[PDB]
Amino acid sequence: GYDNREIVMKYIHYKLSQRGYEWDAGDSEVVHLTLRQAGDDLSRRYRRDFAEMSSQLHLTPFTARGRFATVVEELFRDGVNWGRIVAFFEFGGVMCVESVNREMSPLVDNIALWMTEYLNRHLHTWIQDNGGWDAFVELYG
Ligand SMILES: CC1(C)CCC(CN2CCN(c3ccc(C(=O)NS(=O)(=O)c4ccc(NCC5CCOCC5)c([N+](=O)[O-])c4)c(Oc4cnc5[nH]ccc5c4)c3)CC2)=C(c2ccc(Cl)cc2)C1
Repeated sequence: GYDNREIVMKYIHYKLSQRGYEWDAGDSEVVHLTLRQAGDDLSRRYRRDFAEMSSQLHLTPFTARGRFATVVEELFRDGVNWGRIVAFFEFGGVMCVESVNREMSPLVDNIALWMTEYLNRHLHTWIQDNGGWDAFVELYG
């Protein structure tokens, strides 16, 4: 079936490579393509929000997890839908890009871990019960 670690790895590798960043640890195909196209589209529609988020993160090694948790909680405070999940992936991408910009590339591995466990444990039942990634693909692919 669907592999959350693979979904996270391919998405973060795509987003980083797209902007010229490296990630050695990253360096069913329809789900990966649909997700990255949806995330690209979201980032174009809400470019101002993304640019403001990138500017405000101010990451350090000891604060990165708290910044991640703080934004994810606000993102889903009104409930989960597919668009907020795409935003969750795009935010992870922004977290990874800013980690490298602050000379903290090792954080990319941690962020990828946090995203994977969020899918595995926090979002898993919602995704499964609302049709899984196959429904996401039929809706937006
Ligand atoms: C602290 C913060 C919380 C503050 C706020 C923000 C920014 N906010 C986050 C929430 N946000 C949302 C949330 C839900 C929806 C939505 O409509 N939901 S929906 O009805 O389920 C759905 C509807 C369409 C598609 N797809 C279209 C297809 C078109 C053809 O091409 C393929 C895709 C999908 N879908 O999943 O694909 C799902 C949405 O509107 C859209 C509009 N266009 C979209 N395109 C792709 C997804 C999508 C969603 C936008 C707006 C921006 C913060 C923030 C900052 C930086 C980063 Cl980095 C991240 C977050 C932080």
